[PDB]
Amino acid sequence: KIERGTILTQPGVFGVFTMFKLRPDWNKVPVAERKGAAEEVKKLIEKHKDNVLVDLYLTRGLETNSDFFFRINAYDLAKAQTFMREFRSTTVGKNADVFETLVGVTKPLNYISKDKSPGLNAGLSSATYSGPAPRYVIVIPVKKNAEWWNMSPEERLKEMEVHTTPTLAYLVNVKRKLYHSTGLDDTDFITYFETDDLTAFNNLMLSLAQVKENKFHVRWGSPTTLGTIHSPEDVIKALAD
Amino acid sequence: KIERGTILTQPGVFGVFTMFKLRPDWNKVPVAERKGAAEEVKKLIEKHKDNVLVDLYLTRGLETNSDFFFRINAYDLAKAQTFMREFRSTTVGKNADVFETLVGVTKPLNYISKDKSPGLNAGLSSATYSGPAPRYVIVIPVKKNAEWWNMSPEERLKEMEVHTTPTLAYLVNVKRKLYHSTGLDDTDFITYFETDDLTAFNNLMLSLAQVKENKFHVRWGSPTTLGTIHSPEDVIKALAD
Amino acid sequence: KIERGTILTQPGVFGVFTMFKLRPDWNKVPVAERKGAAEEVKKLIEKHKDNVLVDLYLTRGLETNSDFFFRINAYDLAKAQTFMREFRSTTVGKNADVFETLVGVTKPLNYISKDKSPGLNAGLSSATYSGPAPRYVIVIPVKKNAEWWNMSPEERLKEMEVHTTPTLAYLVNVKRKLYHSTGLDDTDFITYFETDDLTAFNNLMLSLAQVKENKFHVRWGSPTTLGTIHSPEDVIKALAD
Amino acid sequence: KIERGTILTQPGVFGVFTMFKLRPDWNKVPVAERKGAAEEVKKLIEKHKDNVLVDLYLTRGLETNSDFFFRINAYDLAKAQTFMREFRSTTVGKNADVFETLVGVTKPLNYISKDKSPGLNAGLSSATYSGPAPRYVIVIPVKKNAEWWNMSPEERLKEMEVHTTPTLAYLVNVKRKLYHSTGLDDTDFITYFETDDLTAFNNLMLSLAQVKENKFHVRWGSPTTLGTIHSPEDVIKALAD
Amino acid sequence: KIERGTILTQPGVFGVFTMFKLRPDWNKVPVAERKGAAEEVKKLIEKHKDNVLVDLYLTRGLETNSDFFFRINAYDLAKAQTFMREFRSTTVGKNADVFETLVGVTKPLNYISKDKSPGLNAGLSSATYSGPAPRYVIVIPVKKNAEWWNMSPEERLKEMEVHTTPTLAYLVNVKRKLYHSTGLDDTDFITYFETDDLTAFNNLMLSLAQVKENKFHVRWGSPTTLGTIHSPEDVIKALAD
Ligand code: HEM
Ligand code: HEM
Ligand code: HEM
Ligand code: HEM
Ligand code: HEM
Ligand SMILES: O=N[O-]
Ligand SMILES: O=N[O-]
Ligand SMILES: O=N[O-]
Ligand SMILES: O=N[O-]
Ligand SMILES: O=N[O-]
Ligand SMILES: [Ca+2]
Ligand SMILES: [Ca+2]
Ligand SMILES: [Ca+2]
Ligand SMILES: [Ca+2]
Ligand SMILES: [Ca+2]
Repeated sequence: KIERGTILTQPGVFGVFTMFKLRPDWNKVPVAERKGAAEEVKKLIEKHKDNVLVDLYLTRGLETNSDFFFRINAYDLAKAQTFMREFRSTTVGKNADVFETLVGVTKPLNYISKDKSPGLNAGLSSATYSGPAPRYVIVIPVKKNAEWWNMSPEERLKEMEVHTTPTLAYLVNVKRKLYHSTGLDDTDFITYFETDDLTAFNNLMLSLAQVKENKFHVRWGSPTTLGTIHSPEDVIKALAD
Repeated sequence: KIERGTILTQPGVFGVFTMFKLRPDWNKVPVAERKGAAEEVKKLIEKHKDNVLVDLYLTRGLETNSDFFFRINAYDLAKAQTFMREFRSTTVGKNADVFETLVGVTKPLNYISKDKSPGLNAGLSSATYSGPAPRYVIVIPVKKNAEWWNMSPEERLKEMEVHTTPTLAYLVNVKRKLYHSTGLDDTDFITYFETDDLTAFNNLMLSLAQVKENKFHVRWGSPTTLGTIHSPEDVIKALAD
Repeated sequence: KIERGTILTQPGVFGVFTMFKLRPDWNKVPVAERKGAAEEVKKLIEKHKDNVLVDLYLTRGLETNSDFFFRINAYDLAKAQTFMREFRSTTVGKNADVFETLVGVTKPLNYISKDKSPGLNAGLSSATYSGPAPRYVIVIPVKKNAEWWNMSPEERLKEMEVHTTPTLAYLVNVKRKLYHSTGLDDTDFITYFETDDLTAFNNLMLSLAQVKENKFHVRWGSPTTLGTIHSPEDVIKALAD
Repeated sequence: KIERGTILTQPGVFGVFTMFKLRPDWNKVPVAERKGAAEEVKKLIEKHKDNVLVDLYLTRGLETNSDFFFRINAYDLAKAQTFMREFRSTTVGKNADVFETLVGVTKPLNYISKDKSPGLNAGLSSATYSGPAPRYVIVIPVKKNAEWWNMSPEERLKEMEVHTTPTLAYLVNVKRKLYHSTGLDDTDFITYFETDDLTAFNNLMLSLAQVKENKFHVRWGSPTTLGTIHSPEDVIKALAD
Repeated sequence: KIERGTILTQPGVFGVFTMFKLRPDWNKVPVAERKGAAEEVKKLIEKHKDNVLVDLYLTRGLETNSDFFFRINAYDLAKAQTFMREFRSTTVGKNADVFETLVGVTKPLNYISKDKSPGLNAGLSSATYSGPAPRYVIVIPVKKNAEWWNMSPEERLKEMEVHTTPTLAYLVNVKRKLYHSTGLDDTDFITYFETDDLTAFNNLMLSLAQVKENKFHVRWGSPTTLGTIHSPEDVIKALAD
């Protein structure tokens, strides 16, 4: 068992994000096989119901380098691998190349904890999304330089309390998840957002752009991937025609 | 309901720039199929009359990584997506690859407003383009560094008052629009120009290269895209033979 | 009416260089349709007698990302577009991809002009190429940084006077034309050289690598394109077997 | 003769890491020939029993730019070349492109030797991996700037003494191997790791991110390759379906 | 008349290195035509006995972006071009893509001459390559920043005296050639080496990395190409099976 509620909430969980882009020779796959494609993916996800949690998102028309992308959660990285491997054997899998992959792992809080920063940590854990279900997904890999990592845990804590201050407000607006990747893939972190209000999301990024921590970023995007939230079959249903 | 003159004037409007490149195997779609590509597009635009505003520019012969590009404006990014997704299902859509996409959103004035900078804002608002209808479009994404963003509002406004001083004069020549992207795509801004005088346009950028604000650009083109303005069908008619 | 001696001499003249690479399936065009491809380019050039000036250079064998490139000069960028657009409809045109395009425009002298720098300006106009018909062309795109442009025109003039002092002597040896690109493409300038002496030309760059101006280059080649000068019909003829 | 236990333990051994990516026309190799592909690699590996040591890793589903990768060890680079060259003629070989290659060579200890740092060396040599056979491999190419190389051996020793201090403890968890590359390929080192505990691997990197040495990396990944450990024929069997 | 001993030794000699990578559809050229492709290259090289000097190296299995590469020496770049151009029409030629090209020219000594640095000129010119016919080739493009070029000749001399010192001991071990490129291509230098001791070569490069001059490299590799020495026909025979 892998309950969506729990797995998204616990440490030690692997995320594997994989951006795929359909090849042109998918248009020539017979309108028939293509329309059977969504069901095949749906079935695959059920098969791996107990090994990994699957999310699928539609970026076609909004992104140069992906038509759609998966988020995979697993307690076992090898299991994430197995699912993705089987996905690429599927009809759609066979007609799309991979354009990006980010591997990450969930960890406990490093800075804004009950021990280290009790005040902000309360604001954090007792904050709650309000309003329309989010339609938009944003995924943003982040890497910081040696200079940041060479700061004292005390100095980086103060920087991260600065990060947390103007941003708590946006938790009514925007959902967030943080994955950790240093040494696992070419990025320090993989950040995941769901929102309905992009203008708000824009203001949120500017907020964080304007603080000292931004000064240490060497990757903060590239790609910034913003696509649209749907059920797995519905994403494949949209790629069909 | 979407009137051209309204949506290009209002805040909260999503811009979706998408630069397309036709594959070779388009010169092998028969002349006849190719020539009816233009009506297909024309009919897609009328179909989305009320969802999006569509602009289409010829870049073939002027740009390495596009033959053409769209500008879509929308009150709903999701509707920009759908239109784009449906354009890529079009005869022309099926024989072209995407090579760049820029997402952005219109905002109110940040710096040169009636409150913050009355003198220049007057100058800006009360100035109107003169002479021959623009033949050329230019689209330039811009990203400023963490250092720019960590300067105070007062420091940043001074720098934008500098940007605006030498440029106001060029509004008799050049038309402009400013989209905002931080956190939504890999760029801070997407700028849009229409002019008939490219020599002017050159003198305009040099005016800007020459000031302090240019010191914080980490992206200021790449790609700088200059193409030629036509009606949507006229762009596809041109791409056909 | 467009006369080579006049258009290459006047300000406000648009330059469009475009580097093409032949696709593997060009060897599969029956040889002779290939050889008669040259007549087709010849006819296109005469057809546009009145619209653009055309040059064609062979780079196959000397460059990674081109077999050949055009130089177009026009009074109307639009007409250069049409020309190129019509070349890509050509038989050769249908078997080559574009790998680079540089757009620029001719301007009056900025620094080394009769008023500003009387002595060098005289040396410049009254200097005259000797020795053999140049065999080689070099095209170098150049971009300078915000720091250069943020120097006052006095400081930059001094620097351009420094550029011009060791270089006048190379005018017997080497032929130059300077196009201007800021805001029109992803470079500050396009530089164009014809020489027969490649050792001399290397000595020329090093002279210029060793002055303060070089400190401000963020692009100075990339690609440095050195190819071989011929008539248009001869370059296609060469590309044929 | 080449024995695993020895060649992995000695200086002067050439490492050749090659990352391959299967092309889409491999799913069109007949299920028959594809299933026969594994035994063919298995026999190729036996045929070179006495020439090179072969490792083969599975990255499909965890990596954009590879599906599988080899680690060859040889006393003779030529021989590692011949094996690879012969692998590429294999059924799988003829269906994959190379996306990365790293050539390195083993050397005696430069810093934490018995002579120079006896304290840490005792800890490094008498430390022993515990618990589960490693399911994951990580390969990281690392290159340090001119600044690092221009520090004195005393200063660089101090910094490697700093590298070793937090890391020795991960030797119960993580297996390491260091190859050297300056002058031979585009990196200063190739590091190789095997571990079962990716969370522990992440913390190990963060340990090292946080010390002064990290300040001199110009390459530390790019790519970071993390795949999954199996027998040569199993990797291929997994690529087949 | 071109003798290998003279042309490799004289100033004013053009070097053209060209890295090819074989396209997958070469494996589908009839085995027969592939075996015949070697004699073809051999006859073409005879054909240009007197136009160029040709060397050809095997990189398949050791390099991502080449299977083979040519070194052409000519007294006339245009003849190098014809040669390469005729090679690309050859059977193998028609099945490979160009992945790198470097054009360079041989010059007299700039620093460690008899006039300017007598002592070291002696060292250099007196010790001679001993040791086994070299199995390995290395080719490294090198480009130095504007800071370097702006140092006085006296300062750069002092730097190159420090380069030369540690290298003197590898005179028995490693063969070198230096071409100059500034202004002719996108590098300052192309360096060429033949050796049988890769460990030694690694130690030589580390010695050079550790001197001040390494501080001014902006390109010193990328690619670093290391491959294997054979007769041209043997190289193409190597690519056949
Ligand atoms: C607006 C709502 C947000 C809140 C309440 C928030 C809160 C936090 C907190 C409390 C931490 C520290 C957690 C820990 O170390 O255990 C953190 C870390 C982080 N956040 Fe956010 N954040 C928000 C939005 C964002 C955005 C828009 C980004 C940009 C992608 C972002 C990027 C990051 C990154 C990269 C880290 C890890 C920094 C490090 O490695 O030390 N967050 N965030
Ligand atoms: C001559 C015509 C131009 C005029 C009158 C003009 C005016 C302005 C004004 C008044 C602003 C401030 C808007 C605000 O904060 O609300 C602005 C912002 C901006 N402009 Fe222009 N501009 C012109 C040409 C250009 C050009 C050629 C570029 C180059 C792409 C450019 C790029 C930008 C960017 C990137 C911003 C936003 C800066 C920021 O985020 O703080 N503008 N412009
Ligand atoms: C040896 C023959 C050369 C001569 C006589 C020469 C002369 C000049 C002169 C007089 C100017 C100023 C023109 C003006 O501002 O209106 C100029 C500008 C320039 N030259 Fe050359 N030059 C020569 C070679 C080169 C070479 C080898 C390069 C390298 C690409 C080069 C690159 C440039 C660039 C980029 C500019 C414009 C600088 C700016 O934008 O302010 N020139 N040259
Ligand atoms: C936790 C287990 C590790 C231990 C016990 C360890 C230990 C060492 C030691 C003792 C040396 C000096 C060897 C010598 O000079 O002869 C060394 C060098 C090196 N290590 Fe590690 N290391 C570990 C993990 C890592 C990791 C995670 C990396 C990151 C890729 C790494 C990268 C390197 C590199 C690039 C060098 C060469 C430094 C140089 O060129 O001077 N090591 N390591
Ligand atoms: C190991 C045997 C080597 C010897 C005996 C040697 C010797 C020299 C000498 C004497 C010069 C000055 C030539 C002149 O100014 O005319 C020179 C220049 C140069 N060497 Fe080597 N070198 C060796 C190895 C290397 C290596 C491994 C590299 C790196 C690939 C290298 C790269 C260069 C470069 C880029 C220059 C040009 C310096 C400049 O442009 O000012 N050399 N070398
Ligand atoms: O720190 N929000 O991923
Ligand atoms: O600031 N003109 O987009
Ligand atoms: O300044 N010669 O382009
Ligand atoms: O020092 N571990 O490669
Ligand atoms: O400095 N030897 O190319
Ligand atoms: Ca990776
Ligand atoms: Ca994006
Ligand atoms: Ca452009
Ligand atoms: Ca290499
Ligand atoms: Ca070149």
